[PDB]
Amino acid sequence: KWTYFGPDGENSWSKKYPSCGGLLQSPIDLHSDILQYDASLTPLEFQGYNLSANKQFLLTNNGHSVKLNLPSDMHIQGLQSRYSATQLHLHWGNPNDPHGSEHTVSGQHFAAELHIVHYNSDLYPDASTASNKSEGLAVLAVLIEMGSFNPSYDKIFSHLQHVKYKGQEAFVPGFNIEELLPERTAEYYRYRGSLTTPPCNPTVLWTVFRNPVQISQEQLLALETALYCTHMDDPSPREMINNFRQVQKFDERLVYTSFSQ
Amino acid sequence: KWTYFGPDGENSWSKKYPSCGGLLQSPIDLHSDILQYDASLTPLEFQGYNLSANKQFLLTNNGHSVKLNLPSDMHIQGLQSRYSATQLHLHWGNPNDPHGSEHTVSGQHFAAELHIVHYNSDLYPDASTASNKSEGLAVLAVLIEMGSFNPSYDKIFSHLQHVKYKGQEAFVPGFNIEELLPERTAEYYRYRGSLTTPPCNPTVLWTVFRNPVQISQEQLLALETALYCTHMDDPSPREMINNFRQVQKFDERLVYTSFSQ
Ligand SMILES: NS(=O)(=O)c1ccc(C(=O)Cn2cnc3ccccc32)cc1
Ligand SMILES: NS(=O)(=O)c1ccc(C(=O)Cn2cnc3ccccc32)cc1
Ligand SMILES: [Zn+2]
Ligand SMILES: [Zn+2]
Repeated sequence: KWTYFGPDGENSWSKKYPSCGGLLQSPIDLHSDILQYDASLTPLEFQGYNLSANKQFLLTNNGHSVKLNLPSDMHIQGLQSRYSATQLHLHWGNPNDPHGSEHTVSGQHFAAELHIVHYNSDLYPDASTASNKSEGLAVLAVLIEMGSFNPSYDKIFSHLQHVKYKGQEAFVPGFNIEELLPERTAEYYRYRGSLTTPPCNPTVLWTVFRNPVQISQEQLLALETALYCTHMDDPSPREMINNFRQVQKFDERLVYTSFSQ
Repeated sequence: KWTYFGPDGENSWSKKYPSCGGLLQSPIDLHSDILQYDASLTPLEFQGYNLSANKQFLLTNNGHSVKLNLPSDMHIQGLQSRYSATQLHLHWGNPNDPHGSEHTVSGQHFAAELHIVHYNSDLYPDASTASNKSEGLAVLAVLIEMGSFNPSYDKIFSHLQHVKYKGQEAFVPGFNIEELLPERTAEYYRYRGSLTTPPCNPTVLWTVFRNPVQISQEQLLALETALYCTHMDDPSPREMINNFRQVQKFDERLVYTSFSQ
């Protein structure tokens, strides 16, 4: 199975997952040469993000990240079709090199990155089916840097120790997922790309918000150190660290921005 | 038929060249978190680099770069064996994005990069034989930034229109190779890595000089527009552009520096 280190690492994903060596691959470096303002890029509206605190949502360690399952009444409004949420998850580095975003800005990594995965539910019945299809997926990406303690991110991080090993799960009480979004969500980068993990399907409409959020050093350390890739009884455990893909070449293409200034 | 673009591009090299998916890969991003000063990195000595102008050296387009063969009486001293020169070559971007170095520094590409490849002549008959043996190869890397015209690099670039196509060869009068190196060669980064092209053998001691050299926009444009990956009679020509690999995960390596600040 695929990993981010050793012989089954990212340069080897295209053996089993051929789209990982195809076109339109993400993530990419967002730098000024390739940015172009597009006034078509109006604000998205986040509907159904205030999750019932009387519902619970499943947190899982799937051996590659920590993921929270989201309900399909949560969706983005503002794109041509409605895209309904399926799950959120994160990517990060390690305590010796705590710069594990997937997208970079002017060559720089942020500390970590959150992805909120959605699929086109006007065209397709579930995310699985949409994933290899035209217009199938939309991912929101939030860049994370170190700064202030973030109570909202702690609504997820306080459950990490319950999902330390692969296959483990936890229930998280509903909270307002919009609290994980940064300031001025009107300001974003937009490009068509791919899933950043196998099968790397080139079917994602990316929205990367312009502004990062902050989490404290202790929150970033917990994310980096709480999880393993491996099942609890694996005699050779592997820490879940450095779970981000290297940036891909992105030639003769633009990233569109909703901001000029 | 590996390339830098499309189905046979770098995310697919591991399908035919297993070491490209193995550990210890180059190039890498040189950034503070993984740098450590090592006072035992004393200056290299360049001997036999001043090639006679009355002698001539073979320049060849190998389908992937342009290479100049170097004589075995050219060596680097300072390492724990003598390493003898075998060839130099370059990596670059394209006319609309002159940012094609292999190594990056704090996330930023340079315009291009020169590699001067050596093998341990104390231990091996030639560079082919040295290439699977632990530290059988030492490559020096010079970062190239867009700047002033460089008459020494022009001793190579003035021959480019004679090696436009794969397999073509030209003779370059000898000059002093040390003129291709930057200021303050005593300041360098050193690390254990690999060849940056197939077969990606993890058998290179890398020395990247701290300081770049400059060549002009016009010399970059000539390098970026003169050469083809394909033979003169190929009916699907491919321009030799963007012939650099993306940077690689560190795999727990540090990069040692001969300079402390
Ligand atoms: N990091 S990212 O936001 O780009 C991303 C989001 C979702 C996934 C998957 O769902 C992967 N996945 C897991 N099971 C799948 C079945 C079909 C297709 C994809 C499948 C992979 C990466
Ligand atoms: N860009 S770099 O300086 O890292 C580099 C330098 C040398 C080579 C080769 O010689 C490739 N090559 C070509 N034929 C070979 C036979 C054995 C081993 C390697 C062989 C590839 C990359
Ligand atoms: Zn993701
Ligand atoms: Zn090279």
